Amino acid sequence: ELRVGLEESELWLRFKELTNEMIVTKNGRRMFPVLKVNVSGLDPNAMYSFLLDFVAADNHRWKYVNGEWVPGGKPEPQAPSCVYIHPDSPNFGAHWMKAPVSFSKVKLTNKLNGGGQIMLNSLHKYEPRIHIVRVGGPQRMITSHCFPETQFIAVTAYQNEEITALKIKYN
Ligand SMILES: CCC(=O)Nc1nc(C)cs1
Repeated sequence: ELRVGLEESELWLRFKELTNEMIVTKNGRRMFPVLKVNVSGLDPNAMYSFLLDFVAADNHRWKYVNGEWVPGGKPEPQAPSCVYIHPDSPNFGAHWMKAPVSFSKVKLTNKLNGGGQIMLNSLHKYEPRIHIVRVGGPQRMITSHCFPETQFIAVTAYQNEEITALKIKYN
């Protein structure tokens, strides 16, 4: 059985208990914390690609109102985000299982852009999600996994200074 675990959940949970925020920019900003995933149970000899996308956790616009994030009352449907390919892809199971799979090079943007960068909507809440795609073999297979601990709101600047302080403390 394929097992997927979040590395450094301790730390992600401190961010989550404050409501996490991630900066987006026109050129694209790397994430802190970085999503790092522990994977066991792959076929060491099989070929896999690791994909990352961001699910819109709800259909609302969020605003920081007197020190608290509060959703709007005008939901719209959220078009799915684009998919980031881990740059190690494609690779052997052995490769993926020998150390945490670290998405350190994904950049989050607010503007339709060349590529690589993943466009999010500012002030929407997102739940990171990976797809593990068995490639090249006879049977294509996909295993997906969400990381609730890693939820955040996309922001053009930090609103909650407690988030600002944690980001600096741990970076
Ligand atoms: C799952 C398919 C896959 O790995 N796609 C890739 N495309 C590029 C360009 C690198 S890996």
